[PDB]
Amino acid sequence: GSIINYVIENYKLKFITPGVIDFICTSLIAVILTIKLFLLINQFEKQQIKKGRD
Amino acid sequence: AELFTNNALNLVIIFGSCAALILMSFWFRRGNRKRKGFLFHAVQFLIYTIIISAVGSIINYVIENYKLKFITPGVIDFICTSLIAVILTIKLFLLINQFEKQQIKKGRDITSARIMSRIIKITIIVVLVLLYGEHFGVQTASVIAVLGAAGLAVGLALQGSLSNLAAGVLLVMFRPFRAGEYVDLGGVAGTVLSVQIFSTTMRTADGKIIVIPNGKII
Amino acid sequence: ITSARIMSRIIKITIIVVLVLLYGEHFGVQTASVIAVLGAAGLAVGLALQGSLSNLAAGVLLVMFRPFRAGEYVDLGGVAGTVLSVQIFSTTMRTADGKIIVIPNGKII
Ligand SMILES: CCCCCCCCCCCC
Ligand SMILES: CCCCCCCCCCCC
Ligand SMILES: CCCCCCCCCCCC
Ligand SMILES: CCCCCCCCCCCC
Ligand SMILES: CCCCCCCCCCCC
Ligand SMILES: CCCCCCCCCCCC
Repeated sequence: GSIINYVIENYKLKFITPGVIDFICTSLIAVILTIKLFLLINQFEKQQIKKGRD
Repeated sequence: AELFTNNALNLVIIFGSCAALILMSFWFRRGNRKRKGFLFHAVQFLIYTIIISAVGSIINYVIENYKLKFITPGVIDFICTSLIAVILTIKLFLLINQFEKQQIKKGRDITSARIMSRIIKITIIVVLVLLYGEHFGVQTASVIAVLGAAGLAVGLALQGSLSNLAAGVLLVMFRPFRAGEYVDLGGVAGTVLSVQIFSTTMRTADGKIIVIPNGKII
Repeated sequence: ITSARIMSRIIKITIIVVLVLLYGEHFGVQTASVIAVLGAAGLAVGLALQGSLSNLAAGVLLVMFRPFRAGEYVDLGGVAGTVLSVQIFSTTMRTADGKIIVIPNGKII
């Protein structure tokens, strides 16, 4: 993502602004954090139900 | 001339943002396959704000371009963020009012639901000033200290209810007793009818209902 | 008149205190020692108002969750009687003897 950021530092011709890319790059990874982190909690709940908990 | 070379990306989202609203807006008109809730409303507000940011700031850049117009950059930025804040209040008040209507329908008393709505209105307004304390009006060190003192006072007042909530969570997780089990919770004995968030209801052998806060039980 | 006069004075004092907060820097001066002393005063006031805030929260809870309603015989910790009304800070019950008892909501909760 920052490789493309540097690619842009290079070809400034593209109207693409550095700020948006940095905002998107870190924003995208955050989303994966939620989706990835929610799965484990849901998986943990499934095991808890299996163990015998109400 | 030499300014459209930077607006191209901005116009891309503007057109996409404008089309995004139509797709989601017409979906609500055409029934509701997914749960309505407040998630869709937040997206609507979240998509609407981008248009203001995209095109409000699009016009901001338009001005960075034609400085001829006496229009000053500061006012536009103040108006752009100020306008979106107003939509936040109008949009956010509707859901709370809608929630109150459902509560009345469910069976809750008018005063029971009316009091609940007022509590949300006061808390929502307090949060709104926090998010726009600097932009709107002013926020000084004395103001911050007084607001922190008020928050501390509120937190100290709500100590009992939070303690009861924590005790109820613990009683739900660890089960020293269950609904239908004779128990003696500190001088009171009776069949347990139900464990709730703040208190549990037991029916003594005599036949009377007793409600005990969860914190005292724990 | 004294009931309303006292209420007006309380608003005057609080409104003035807020006015200096909003113009402490522009008008006069606002130093770090001044900020610390004002924060200490606010903390003292908040600690003093702990009981009233607790009663308010308890009353809100009693209004939301209804362990009892106006006209229901109850026993709120050693006192029993028909419940006449639940208010913000306290509720009024009338014992079977015929006397009125007022109990703070926090103690009830
Ligand atoms: C440079 C920013 C200074 C902010 C000062 C905040 C002071 C908060 C005092 C809180 C007292 C309870
Ligand atoms: C009706 C009362 C609503 C709650 C008001 C709380 C005020 C706290 C002031 C603390 C000052 C340090
Ligand atoms: C000073 C404000 C403190 C507010 C604390 C709120 C805690 C809410 C816990 C969840 C309740 C269901
Ligand atoms: C309002 C606070 C709710 C959470 C209370 C603490 C629960 C901790 C459980 C720990 C189990 C190992
Ligand atoms: C640069 C701003 C410094 C502000 C310092 C505030 C100190 C507050 C102390 C509060 C003690 C209770
Ligand atoms: C002065 C404080 C008023 C609010 C008291 C807390 C009410 C929490 C209700 C939570 C219901 C789930």
